[PDB]
Amino acid sequence: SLAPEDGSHRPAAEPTPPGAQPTAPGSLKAPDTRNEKLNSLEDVRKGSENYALTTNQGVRIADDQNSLRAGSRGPTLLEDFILREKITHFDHERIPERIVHARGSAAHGYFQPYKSLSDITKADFLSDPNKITPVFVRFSTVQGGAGSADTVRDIRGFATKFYTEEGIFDLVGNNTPIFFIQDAHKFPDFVHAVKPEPHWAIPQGQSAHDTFWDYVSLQPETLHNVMWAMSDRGIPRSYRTMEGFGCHTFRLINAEGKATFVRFHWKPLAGKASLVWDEAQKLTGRDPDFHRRELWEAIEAGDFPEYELGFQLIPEEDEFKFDFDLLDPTKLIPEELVPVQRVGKMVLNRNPDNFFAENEQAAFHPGHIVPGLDFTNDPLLQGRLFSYTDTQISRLGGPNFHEIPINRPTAPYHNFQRDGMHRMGIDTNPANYEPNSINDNWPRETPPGPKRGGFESYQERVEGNKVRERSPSFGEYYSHPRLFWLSQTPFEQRHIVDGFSFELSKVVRPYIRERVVDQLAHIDLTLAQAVAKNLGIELTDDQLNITPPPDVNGLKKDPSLSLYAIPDGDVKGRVVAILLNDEVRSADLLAILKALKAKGVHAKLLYSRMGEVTADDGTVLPIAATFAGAPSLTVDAVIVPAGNIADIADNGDANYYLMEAYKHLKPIALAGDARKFKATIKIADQGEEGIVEADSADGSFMDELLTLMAAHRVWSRIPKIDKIPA
Amino acid sequence: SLAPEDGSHRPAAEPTPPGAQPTAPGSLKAPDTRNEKLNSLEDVRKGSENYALTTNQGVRIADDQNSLRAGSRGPTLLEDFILREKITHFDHERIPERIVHARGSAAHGYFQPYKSLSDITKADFLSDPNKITPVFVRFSTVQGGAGSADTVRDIRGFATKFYTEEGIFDLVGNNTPIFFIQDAHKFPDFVHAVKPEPHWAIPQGQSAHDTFWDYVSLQPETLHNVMWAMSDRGIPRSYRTMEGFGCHTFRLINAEGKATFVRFHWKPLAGKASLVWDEAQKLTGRDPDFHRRELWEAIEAGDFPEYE
Amino acid sequence: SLAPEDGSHRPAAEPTPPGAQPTAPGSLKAPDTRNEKLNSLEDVRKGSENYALTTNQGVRIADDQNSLRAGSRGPTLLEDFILREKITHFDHERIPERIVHARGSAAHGYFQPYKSLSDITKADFLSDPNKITPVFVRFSTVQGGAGSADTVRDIRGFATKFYTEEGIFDLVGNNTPIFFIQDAHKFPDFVHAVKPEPHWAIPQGQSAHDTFWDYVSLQPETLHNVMWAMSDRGIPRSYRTMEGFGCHTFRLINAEGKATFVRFHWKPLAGKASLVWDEAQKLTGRDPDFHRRELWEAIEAGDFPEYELGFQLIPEEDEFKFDFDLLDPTKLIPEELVPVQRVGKMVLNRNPDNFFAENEQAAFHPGHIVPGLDFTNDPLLQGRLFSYTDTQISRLGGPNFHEIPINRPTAPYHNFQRDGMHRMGIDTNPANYEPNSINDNWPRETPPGPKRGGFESYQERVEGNKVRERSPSFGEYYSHPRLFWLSQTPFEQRHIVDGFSFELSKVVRPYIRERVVDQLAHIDLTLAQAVAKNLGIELTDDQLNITPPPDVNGLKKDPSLSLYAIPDGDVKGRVVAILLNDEVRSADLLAILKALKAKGVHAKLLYSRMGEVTADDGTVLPIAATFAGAPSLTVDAVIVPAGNIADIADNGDANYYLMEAYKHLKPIALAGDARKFKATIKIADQGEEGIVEADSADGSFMDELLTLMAAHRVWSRIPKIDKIPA
Amino acid sequence: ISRLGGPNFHEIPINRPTAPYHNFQRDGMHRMGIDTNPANYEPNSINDNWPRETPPGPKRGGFESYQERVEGNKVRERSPSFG
Ligand code: HDE
Ligand code: HDE
Ligand code: HDD
Ligand SMILES: [S]
Ligand SMILES: [S]
Ligand SMILES: [S]
Repeated sequence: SLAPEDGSHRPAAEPTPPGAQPTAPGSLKAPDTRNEKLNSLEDVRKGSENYALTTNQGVRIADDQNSLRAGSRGPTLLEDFILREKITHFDHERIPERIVHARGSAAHGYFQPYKSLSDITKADFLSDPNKITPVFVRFSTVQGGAGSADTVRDIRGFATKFYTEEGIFDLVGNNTPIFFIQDAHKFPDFVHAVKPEPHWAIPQGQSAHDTFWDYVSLQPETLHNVMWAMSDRGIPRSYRTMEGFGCHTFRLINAEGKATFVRFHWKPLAGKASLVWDEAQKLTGRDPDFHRRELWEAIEAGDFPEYELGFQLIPEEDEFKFDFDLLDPTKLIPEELVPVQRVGKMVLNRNPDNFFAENEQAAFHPGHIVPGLDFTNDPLLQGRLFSYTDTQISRLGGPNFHEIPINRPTAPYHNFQRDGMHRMGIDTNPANYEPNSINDNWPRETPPGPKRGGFESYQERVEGNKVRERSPSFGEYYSHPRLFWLSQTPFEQRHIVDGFSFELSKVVRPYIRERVVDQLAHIDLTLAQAVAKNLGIELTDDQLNITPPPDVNGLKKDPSLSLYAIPDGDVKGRVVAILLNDEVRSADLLAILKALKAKGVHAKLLYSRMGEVTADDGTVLPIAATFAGAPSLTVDAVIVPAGNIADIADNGDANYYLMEAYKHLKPIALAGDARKFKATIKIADQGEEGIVEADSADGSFMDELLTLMAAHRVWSRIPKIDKIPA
Repeated sequence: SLAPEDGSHRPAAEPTPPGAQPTAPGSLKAPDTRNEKLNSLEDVRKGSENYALTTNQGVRIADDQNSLRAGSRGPTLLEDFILREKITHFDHERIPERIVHARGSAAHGYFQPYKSLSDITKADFLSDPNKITPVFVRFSTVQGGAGSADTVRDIRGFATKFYTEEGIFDLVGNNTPIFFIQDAHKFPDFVHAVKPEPHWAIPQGQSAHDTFWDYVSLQPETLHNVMWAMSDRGIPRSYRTMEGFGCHTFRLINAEGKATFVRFHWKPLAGKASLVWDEAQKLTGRDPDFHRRELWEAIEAGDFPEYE
Repeated sequence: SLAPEDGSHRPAAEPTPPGAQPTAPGSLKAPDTRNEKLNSLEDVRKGSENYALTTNQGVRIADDQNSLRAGSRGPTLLEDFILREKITHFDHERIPERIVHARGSAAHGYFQPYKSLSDITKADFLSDPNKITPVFVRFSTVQGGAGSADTVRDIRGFATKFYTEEGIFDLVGNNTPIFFIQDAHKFPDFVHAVKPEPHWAIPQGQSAHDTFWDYVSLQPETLHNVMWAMSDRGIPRSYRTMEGFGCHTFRLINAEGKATFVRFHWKPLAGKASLVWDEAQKLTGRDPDFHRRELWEAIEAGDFPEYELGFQLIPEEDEFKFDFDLLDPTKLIPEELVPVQRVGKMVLNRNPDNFFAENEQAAFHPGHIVPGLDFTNDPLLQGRLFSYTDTQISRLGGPNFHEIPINRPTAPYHNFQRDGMHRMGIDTNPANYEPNSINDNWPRETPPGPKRGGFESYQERVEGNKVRERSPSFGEYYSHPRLFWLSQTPFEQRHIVDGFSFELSKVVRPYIRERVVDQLAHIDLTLAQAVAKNLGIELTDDQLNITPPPDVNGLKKDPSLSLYAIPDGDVKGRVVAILLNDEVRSADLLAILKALKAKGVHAKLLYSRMGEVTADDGTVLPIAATFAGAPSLTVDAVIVPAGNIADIADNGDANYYLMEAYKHLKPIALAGDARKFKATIKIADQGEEGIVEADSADGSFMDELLTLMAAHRVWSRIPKIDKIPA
Repeated sequence: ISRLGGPNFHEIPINRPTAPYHNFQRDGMHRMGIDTNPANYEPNSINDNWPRETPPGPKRGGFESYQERVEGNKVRERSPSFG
């Protein structure tokens, strides 16, 4: 029952490209990668090699294959305490999943600022470009359960736990700059509306159902984040290729006591990229773990996810200077009006060891701030502060959740709190209250000040009556959806139309669809008309005459709202499928792999069976996967080298591979007789932008292919894909 | 008044084919379908129409659109107990999912024997062809979570709760007549091997990964149920078109004290039918709720699932 | 600084007698004490001196006196995360108490065997006289809640966690050798019956109510342990002065595979000693924490509780050699038939740091055995095996209760169990199953063997049908109660009579008293008639004529069953009240204290107020407590030195002090004019045995008093007490 | 939430209101009430928005907080009047 003699059961502890080695726990894959938080977990990491198998009480087990029974065909006996411990632990493995964001994928890393920000914040982690802060980041979807699929259409969560010298700061953000609703009190209504419906618990991972669109049609405040969800922002290529936002106006407080309003951003250094809907939807079935896997493999490969933290800063005196309210979380601050100032870089460079212990039990909460930061009266943020501490009592079993290893501060913590379920810390303090004389009042309060001081709230002025009332300034719902729509490229606009059209077609009650198209007519008539046409709805004369909402402080558009209007592609970490034949032209493959390696682009070698094939020069080529086993959905581009093309020319799966990739706007490159496949995707002899072709793969051929990949997808192909049956 | 005037928001309370009407809670869709268990649940069913919105303490809520704050742009106050009750209940909605068979779809129905089986068993529910026993049945996959997809390749669970006059009898079976392993002490090894692997929690709803096949390779006792799972048995068209089995030899005991060994079977009256792999896998993406949906809509149409 | 300038807030970190210093956490009181288990808890100990006060997230708090509000008289804001974290933790401090034995007191210590027992067991902890095994021991009552009183009449638990090199071994015993019932299926019935009655939840800490005596009257199997409970065994003086027993036959298994039957014993090296009923009852009012306090103070003083472990050993071939069944846990094995072999010594030498973390969270379970031990078919032990694992899932929050620090093995533990609530260990094993090849099958099973082998059950032969049936061999109920009764002294018999009589008088339904009296008539007529007389019940002619049960294997008594038949007194750690006056004779007091010191006996100096008084010769005498404040219930003897007796001669409290101690059979010593107090307890001029008196407090005055203390109480005094109004 | 096991402690019999209670809260450990409402959110059209909010009034109205005037800065400070 043992390891192969050749050692092939164990992954090399060195960076390796995706699929080259089995994946492994981070501490075993990359044992030399360290940071302060990682090292602090060593008290709880448990190895295994050369140790005896035991009960949890440390009793060695002789036979872990059988229950104790009276004769070898007799009843199992109650005194089998080894059986009952083992089965009891198994019977109690699951804990409640997160109410929202249950599906998520996490890694360790570090952050450092580019320069001291002491002029605007006294936060210690932003104070010195050479002070490194460990982080643990979890990316998530929102609606689906922990076992739902990754590449759904949904908002994404992006939560960073900063283990600072002055306490834990959690920046708990999402991949769009707003939310669907204005006041925390409605959160259970909105979440119930988008979640599976209560009678039958359908659908999983999808807003495409009657209750979501019912809520939206009745609550126009939602329309801004709906526009974002219906765009390709709803279906990112990778957690490495989406933006992060902190969602609310918070405050930075400097040593002098000055408050600046701030909104937080994460800029992906790998660039912004998304799937297209047919690809995303099909990929939920071909690999529901695609984003989790891609994140883990990028880190094992050394393509560490990097993000730049950025702040929009608004002086306190400018609070009212926009035509929207700064505290309204359904409103974004356009970068044309307030630029993002670069602040630092975050690098994720190690996977966890055990997903349950580190990912599933991690608790992030936006109320976990540190001196130098503060809140605002954003009425969504305000209610969040209640929820993230409350929910842990059931999810994590009690108030000692900060003692779960992933959650522990690396900064000291000492206070007079005691007891609670599964209390780990054994307090020696004679006193469990203050003020005390019997321990000379330790641990002691600390005055606020420039560094290492106690937390004091910014003394914001409050004047008003106790009311349950929405601010009149929040009562505008259409201008930001319009700004978003107008900032998208024409192909991005088409994809938004198609997203709404697809979703509303699954709404069973036709009046709901009508009411949504009526809302759309208040944003933009062209959008409204294009969705109506797809639903067989005709706009009324009144709907045709609805005045468009006002520009946002004079803006007709803001290109920073588009995924693609300003090129920002980075190919490093992307992946190509190489379709093999049984006699590959080795000269072609040599050139292909050389050019890919030079740009840090990975390759997977595919064939019609597993095992090996041999190239024209005798090189034995191991096969990563079959055409069907690793579909074009999972790669960025497809290359077909020359050789014995007859071997695959008539293979339905190989032909389909190219039809799917073509339909999904991916670059395709065909060398030598591989150009015979031009017939399957109807490319004219003259060729076509987005199809690289030549007698052989070479300098010029790979440069062209790599240029295409830098632009992500071949948007000019869109008119040609209606026709292809794929 | 937000409902449309034409009343098209509300499904007809009569049998209707899949897609014809929105789906609904069973007591609304089919109020006149009753059995002893369904009737006994009436003490806890809560309606809604014509009732005022309240806290859990029965206090009417005037504004369910806003938190209480000091000024309409000011901070939310701690004394907002309506907000806090509502968000507290939300924050604690979830309970642990089942360790296995977390993904499952269920319905109410009834059982009746063809004839008295008193010669072989004194079980009251099998004593009289005119004795009707309410059931509640839950069909499931095995490996994936509660939010995993329906049409994966996996074993299916088929659990029937019989509410008999002499106590609950649960027949907790699967859609193949055997299991992977021989001794319960190995159950956590086997389940850990098939479940998502522990470093990264991949893959969901799939035995197609190293640790499952490593365990199979070292434990040849598994090969029988593996054969079943690799066949199209692993990818049923519908819970209505798969077989059920009680897995073990049990005993029947009659009034005279005689024991007879028994294995239990369910025969689908709709016939046996399965998908093909490419179809099943693609379907987990196009509709991960396909079997849950099909079961609910068959029942709403009158195509009641029947099993012998 | 809040601490006083003179440092009197901090207890001396050295052994001090009870009352001399405030008590402290063990690691602060006795930092130099250590053992392997205490060392291994260091990673979770939290200090406090010189640290800042923080949130659990490590954020320094500036003001720990106020909530955050909108103006200093305004409403509290939801954004006050520091308030909600602190109040959240408080709100969830409590965990379920233990179903039974909820009230208990615990200490750390160590165990060492006198010689290797490898000829009879391969248990590692017993294999070498140099092997020292850390322990943690919790003593308890059974019925009352965690906040009930110590000196109730009840069975006591005595549970020892041995942290061995081959696993945790928990020896979960009580202070009597048997239990009330035979089969574990009845445990919830018996426990419900003794516990507070379900309509009104009365009475706490008492079996003196209808449902207990109903159950007993209907289940004569209970009578044996009821005899023990009704004797002074049910009201021990101290956890240090009671016996411990393992309750069941277990097995020892040597390296050759030979099984020997064993029953486990603890012998108190401080000797056997119990209160009397009136004293124990009043003491639950005057100090409901008396045994907890006594234990903690003994350890702080260096009077470490010490116990000798002993084994009764029965060869397998002697299973059926007795008049009773070895597996019947209502039957004791008389030491006259099977002597206790001494095995080793345990010493308890360090208090915990935090009572909740170490005591309340500790989990003991008799299924926790190690290679070299095994179970038997005792049907009470059999069902115990199920309960002690199960109960922790709610009490301690889930299946990772072995990760709570006090419960952790010091031995290695490695296995394939994963997850569960509060999971601390982060497993790096690529495998969570076996057999596996991907980690070369580690951690691996270990064959059984002579040392460091895997656990294998002893291959006992099982033969019979599947039945729910009591063995006919267990159907004898009276001979062991009779042997117990006959083995007691006449004063111990009187106290049994009075225990039944007092308990049955609290039973409201008379027929239940009558039914119990009928049971007693089956044990011993003298016993039965004496209890009947106290209840106004007359035994029938049939009752008068019940043949007594047989002797047990020819024995008509066994003096080891008596607390006092065979003297085993030890005065070290006992306490004397010294009653002061405003002008004490300093030469009496010097002599008193000098002799008490030489025998390790403590003293408390008592007066009518606090502060100090001054001796005839100007010596300043500090007062520990007032007469009312430290009643005679709390001491073992009373001494009144000479001097200004007139000062206290008419003090009600001072007089009553001597009356109460006199009533409770305690030694009393009077010097010089303190002899005037002889009037208040009605002592004749020639004196009486148990009252020491002389012109001055020496020559042989303190030897006399110390001799009386060594015999614990003045049993001869019993006839004279009924005439005293106290 | 720890003492009584979860957020449905109002369904424990002694705690239950005798007044009606209806709302859009769902699930939680040991959930007794089986809701038949097609909607679990408001505003909804699919159940004509029931159960519905009630304006405050002299009898049988919804709860509205007294509109006390609040003026001051966000402070952690004891009122001098308490000293
Ligand atoms: C024969 C049909 C069958 C077999 C052989 C097994 N399962 Fe099932 N199972 C649980 C434990 C368990 C063990 C210990 C073993 C072999 C030792 C089996 N299973 C094999 C469980 C963890 O206790 C379980 C999880 C949730 C629960 O309540 O019990 C469990 C579930 C389960 C279901 C689902 C019932 C439902 O709630 O829908 C079914 C149909 C099976 N098992 C069948 C089954
Ligand atoms: C012989 C010493 C003895 C005996 C015979 C029993 N108890 Fe104890 N007990 C639990 C259950 C249980 C059962 C099922 C039986 C016979 C069927 C006994 N008891 C008799 C328990 C409910 O599982 C218990 C409650 C908390 C816990 O973890 O286990 C339990 C407690 C207990 C203690 C307390 C240990 C401690 O934490 O101090 C002791 C000394 C005993 N039992 C002794 C005992
Ligand atoms: C008042 C309710 C509420 C509101 C209005 C929001 N959240 Fe939230 N959020 C929760 C209440 C909550 C929660 C219920 O407390 C969750 C799930 C359980 C968890 O610990 O927190 C959570 C989880 C959660 C997570 C997952 C963190 C993780 O990986 O564990 C993210 C990323 C966000 N939220 C992001 C957002 C964003 C960008 C919001 C827009 C501003 C937002 N949430 C509003
Ligand atoms: S947000
Ligand atoms: S089975
Ligand atoms: S016992």
